[PDB]
Amino acid sequence: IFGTILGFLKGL
Repeated sequence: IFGTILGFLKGL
């Protein structure tokens, strides 16, 4: 993933 922090917002 390109940015776990950002992805977390949406989920996975």
